[PDB]
Amino acid sequence: AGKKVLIVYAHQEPKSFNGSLKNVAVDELSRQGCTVTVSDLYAMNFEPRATDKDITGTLSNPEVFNYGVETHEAYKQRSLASDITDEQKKVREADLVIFQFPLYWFSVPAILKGWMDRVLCQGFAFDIPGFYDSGLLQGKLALLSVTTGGTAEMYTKTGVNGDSRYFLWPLQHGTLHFCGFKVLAPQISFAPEIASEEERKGMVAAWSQRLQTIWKEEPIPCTAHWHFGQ
Amino acid sequence: AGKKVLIVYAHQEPKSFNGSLKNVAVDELSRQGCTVTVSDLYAMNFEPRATDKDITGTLSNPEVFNYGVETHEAYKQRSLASDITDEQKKVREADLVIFQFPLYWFSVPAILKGWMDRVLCQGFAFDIPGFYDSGLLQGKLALLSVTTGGTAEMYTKTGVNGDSRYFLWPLQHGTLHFCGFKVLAPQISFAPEIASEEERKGMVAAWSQRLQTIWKEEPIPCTAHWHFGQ
Ligand SMILES: Cc1cc2nc3c(=O)[nH]c(=O)nc-3n(C[C@H](O)[C@H](O)[C@H](O)COP(=O)(O)OP(=O)(O)OC[C@H]3O[C@@H](n4cnc5c(N)ncnc54)[C@H](O)[C@@H]3O)c2cc1C
Ligand SMILES: Cc1cc2nc3c(=O)[nH]c(=O)nc-3n(C[C@H](O)[C@H](O)[C@H](O)COP(=O)(O)OP(=O)(O)OC[C@H]3O[C@@H](n4cnc5c(N)ncnc54)[C@H](O)[C@@H]3O)c2cc1C
Ligand SMILES: COc1ccc2[nH]cc(CCNC(C)=O)c2c1
Ligand SMILES: COc1ccc2[nH]cc(CCNC(C)=O)c2c1
Ligand SMILES: [Zn+2]
Ligand SMILES: [Zn+2]
Repeated sequence: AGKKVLIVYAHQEPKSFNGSLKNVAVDELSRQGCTVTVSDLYAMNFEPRATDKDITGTLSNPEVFNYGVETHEAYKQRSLASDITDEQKKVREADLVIFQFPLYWFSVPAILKGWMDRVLCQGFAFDIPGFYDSGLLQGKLALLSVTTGGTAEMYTKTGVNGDSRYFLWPLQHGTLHFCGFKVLAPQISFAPEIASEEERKGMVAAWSQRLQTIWKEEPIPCTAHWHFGQ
Repeated sequence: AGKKVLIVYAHQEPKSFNGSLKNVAVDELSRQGCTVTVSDLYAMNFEPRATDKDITGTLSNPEVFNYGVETHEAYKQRSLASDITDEQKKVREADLVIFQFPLYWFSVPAILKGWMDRVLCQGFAFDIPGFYDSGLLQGKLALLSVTTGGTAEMYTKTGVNGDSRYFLWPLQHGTLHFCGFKVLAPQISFAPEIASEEERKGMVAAWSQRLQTIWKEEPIPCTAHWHFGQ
């Protein structure tokens, strides 16, 4: 038995609604007997910028810096910065990776975009021919637990923001599926700032309730059809 | 001429293809007599993280930190960190804002995502109400000049990556249109790393050539249909 879960958390305030969702996930998964690790990006002051400091020692081409090539070579030569490799070890061992974050401009907050940019490097998360279905992190599950400022109605086909699946494409398909992750249906907690205490306590309970059978869930068919089709 | 242009540039290497696209933009707009400013994010070591350090005055709610609320109030009070206000001044004066960057996970590099998260704050870029066609940056034009690793064929409805327009949604609609920007058609320079010299020079000249008549262009209809069709 036993499963390992990594929660990559991106919120500045422990008392926030995101903080409560993160804490409920830790509590429930821990109660189930799961091995749980949390990467609290803001508390770690995680570096988001992709720079040459991500490679220790000497570059393979110090004349013209190419981040993708340098990190690919550094990964193979075990020469990546320790913050990056500390994260890859957590991801390598994880059976499920949960990303907990507030939607920032239809996407992840920059600190979490930086985690994706620097941690999921070529050789570790993908390569030729390991991508999408054959991505290097195949066999692992991933799930986006997002909170929004806009209401559910706003995120409908005819709402101003359009369908939620529209902004999910770059994250779910372009990133998670690309690295070989089987993607579980997103958990979207719509406009918690607006909601009442009851509705709030209700979205948290739904999440805690869903986590009870998380290992029984089937991955979504990560296709353009799923995100855009009828 | 008679126009102000801000180029927000996100690439670590001056000698890169992105660097050349940024340089030809400066050269061509400068030749036209336009006023040009470049925010070279990596050279500026631009801070991507949205933290409480972005507000220098008394917080409105020091018990529970809410970045959106605190930055909205700090904007009105003029207590935002100076790096944010320096960027807001550049955007305020610009008639056209060009974003020059390599696609990272179907989106902008984290350093540029941080610029969007921190610079486009409530009160400055939008207000509630006061977004989309009523956004605060209405009247201004925006354009994404993106480079990719994947080829144009990969970026089609039947390609592995799906149509390129799918990944532009969060950026063009969720961010730029949301703030009131008119969005000009994206400049996408496909897979310059695997292209031949003839092809690269060609992509650079195509961009330079396009800039010659940029002021005569009409914005795209930034809608779900334009992005997803059907
Ligand atoms: C830079 C930036 C860009 C943004 N862009 C977007 C965007 O693209 N689209 C969009 O829709 N939104 C956007 N937003 C809004 C953002 O997504 C929401 O503000 C965020 O998701 C709200 O989540 P939170 O955890 O911060 O809420 P909080 O304010 O922390 O919490 C909401 C309420 O829940 C209470 N609460 C906390 N825990 C519990 C609990 N266990 N039970 C009951 N109540 C609890 C809190 O105390 C509070 O009153 C953006 C915000 C910023 C700052
Ligand atoms: C973290 C990360 C995530 C990524 N995710 C994605 C993704 O989601 N999807 C995707 O498609 N790609 C992705 N990529 C790939 C990335 O988008 C490309 O590597 C990038 O767009 C290439 O641009 P460049 O400026 O770095 O090219 P360069 O490495 O500079 O290559 C272009 C070539 O052109 C030459 N050149 C420069 N200027 C000129 C000139 N004036 N005339 C002629 N030739 C010139 C250069 O010397 C070089 O050999 C990712 C890369 C990283 C590092
Ligand atoms: C090096 O870093 C990355 C990271 C994530 C990525 N997604 C897609 C690409 C490029 C794909 N290129 C080709 C020619 O197949 C990519 C590169
Ligand atoms: C969709 O774009 C954004 C961008 C920055 C934002 N800050 C706060 C909010 C939530 C307020 N209501 C809306 C319009 O969702 C927000 C939304
Ligand atoms: Zn997919
Ligand atoms: Zn739009």
